Amino acid sequence: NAASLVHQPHPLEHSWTFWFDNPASIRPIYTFSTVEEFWSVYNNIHHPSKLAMRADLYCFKHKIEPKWEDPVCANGGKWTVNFPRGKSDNGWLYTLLAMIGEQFDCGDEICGAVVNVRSGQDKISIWTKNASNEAAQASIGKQWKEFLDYNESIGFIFHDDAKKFDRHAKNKYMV
Ligand SMILES: C[n+]1cn([C@@H]2O[C@H](COP(=O)(O)OP(=O)(O)O)[C@@H](O)[C@H]2O)c2nc(N)[nH]c(=O)c21
Repeated sequence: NAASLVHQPHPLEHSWTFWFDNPASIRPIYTFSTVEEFWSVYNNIHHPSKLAMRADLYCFKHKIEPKWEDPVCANGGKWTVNFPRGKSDNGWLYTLLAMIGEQFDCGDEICGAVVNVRSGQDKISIWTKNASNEAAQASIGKQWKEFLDYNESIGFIFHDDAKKFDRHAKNKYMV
């Protein structure tokens, strides 16, 4: 019948899974495939301003696990921005909307995004694949900056560098 005709969900290009890691133990929590489902889920998850300290919240394409060791992420890396503790909610949102909406030019390279809640600063990173494709990675980083109205340099860290050099990994590109 008509019920599902006049209130038809609007499907996204990809399915996305939110994962959480709480203050190899990163649980998935909600998978969505439609706009409706996104908002439903985003409106029942805490925004970064009300997350607990040291929490990580991930939003990755379905079947990409948010781990350096995932074979889609393995040769990839991450653009990172910083915001003050408690002032990262809009950035997170604008980031989610940019990804699920397929707004990035080089959106093929996009794996997902993560907000890291820390005392002092919040960080949001976008994870991509093909770290060695500078042209692509620079496109994404610039464009993210433009989406966010961010006015500072951002950097990109190969997952291979992160794995090897924990604290000490340097940015390979900057935009
Ligand atoms: C994001 N991530 C972090 N780790 C490891 O877990 C640690 C968690 O560090 P953090 O909690 O990201 O920041 P903070 O400790 O400065 O507050 C990192 O230093 C990495 O050693 C990770 N280990 C794996 N295998 N995969 C991941 O995606 C990953």
